[PDB]
Amino acid sequence: GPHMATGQDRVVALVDMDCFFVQVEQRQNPHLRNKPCAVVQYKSWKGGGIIAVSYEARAFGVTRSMWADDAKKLCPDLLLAQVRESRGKANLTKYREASVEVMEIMSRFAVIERASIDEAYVDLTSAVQERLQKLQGQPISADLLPSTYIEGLPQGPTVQKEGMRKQGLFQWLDSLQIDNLTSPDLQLTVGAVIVEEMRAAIERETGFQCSAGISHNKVLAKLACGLNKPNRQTLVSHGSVPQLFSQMPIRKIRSLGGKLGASVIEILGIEYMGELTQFTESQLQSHFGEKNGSWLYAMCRGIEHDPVKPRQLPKTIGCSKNFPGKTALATREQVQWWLLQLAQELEERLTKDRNDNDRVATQLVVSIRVQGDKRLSSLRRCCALTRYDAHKMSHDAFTVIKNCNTSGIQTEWSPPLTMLFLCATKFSAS
DNA sequence: ATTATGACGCT
DNA sequence: AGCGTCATA
Ligand SMILES: [Ca+2]
Ligand SMILES: [Mn+2]
Ligand SMILES: [Mn+2]
Repeated sequence: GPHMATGQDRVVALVDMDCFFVQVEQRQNPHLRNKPCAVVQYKSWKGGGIIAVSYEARAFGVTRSMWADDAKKLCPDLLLAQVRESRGKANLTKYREASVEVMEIMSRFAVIERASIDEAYVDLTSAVQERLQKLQGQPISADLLPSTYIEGLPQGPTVQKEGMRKQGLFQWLDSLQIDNLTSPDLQLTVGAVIVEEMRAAIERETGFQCSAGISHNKVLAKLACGLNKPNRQTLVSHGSVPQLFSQMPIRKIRSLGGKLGASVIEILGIEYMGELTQFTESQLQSHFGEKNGSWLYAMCRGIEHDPVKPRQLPKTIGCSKNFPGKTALATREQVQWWLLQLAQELEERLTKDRNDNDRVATQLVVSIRVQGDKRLSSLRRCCALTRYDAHKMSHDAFTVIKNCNTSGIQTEWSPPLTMLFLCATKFSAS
């Protein structure tokens, strides 16, 4: 009891842009606003592949990974925006630059960890402490939380969605002990006040809407964020975890969506996160290893210690292209032309990176896939990256992979290449 | 014939 | 180092 940690020491938020590439395109083209619409890459093959979908289009059943031609069968009036093509490939620069807009605003409030192109974690523990001393034991008004859900409320002894949200928020605020500067629930609440402010700033200054989760760690904050999308934020308290987890499929928790989560389910014969509490730490470590076992033991109790890392910039800069089915690269000059295309985009992004961020990459990673291999990558080789020159990088890439060519004819490439990948890594200050 | 990424774990 | 896992638009 007295010595049992509860993982309530931090306030952590996760901010995730709603339908992000779609919002980037809707800001640019007002005709797409408030419409079923999606973002697609390429066209020729089945109308192109969908990579983002507006909430209006989701109502028709449109999803990511859908071919646009198939999406049009569900939603005939679906509007589409295409990813830019440069040097024969999709080019995601517009969305990377829009990401920077948002990340720079968030950084004004706190240290952030860039977790994807459209989301970052925030450690708000310090900011909350400051805001609490500004508040002077003064109660938090519902007006300060106009888009916040309190997960698990209302409960106990109106049929509209916004009405339910306010009911829950009222119950929460009615219970709050604002006289205690160290109450975790109060700290989360002030955290939510700050995230309302952050989200207002993002929308004001970019036009983009986002959702957010506020909790005591990254996993709960990420989970919370998704609970009420779009354009809303959700507070998941330590106390809300047993009920939340009692019906929460294991695969919904970050890092458990794949093989490990499948094994937790199969080996233990359970379905929900909460069911993990019935195993000892040693039992979990026996099945899933020392690190995963300890992580699972604490996580199913709502506790996790992974820090919000102070990193706003990506650690690698990469440029990849698939060559599916019949477009697979079967000649040396094909291979060399596409290495150059990739290397030219890589040089452009690397040079911009060096100017913006005062750093230089020092290692070039080259990866290919061969036709037939089920694995995404077949072969990965590194070499020195000593100069930002596309022709040098592409010549070097060819050198490190050219021995993969089984063909007795050096003119021909076999087995044909179905993927090329160039990645700059190992940055040093400059 | 989802594709284009990007972080981190294992040995 | 090279490979695998898991994640996001
Ligand atoms: Ca998003
Ligand atoms: Mn996201
Ligand atoms: Mn998504």
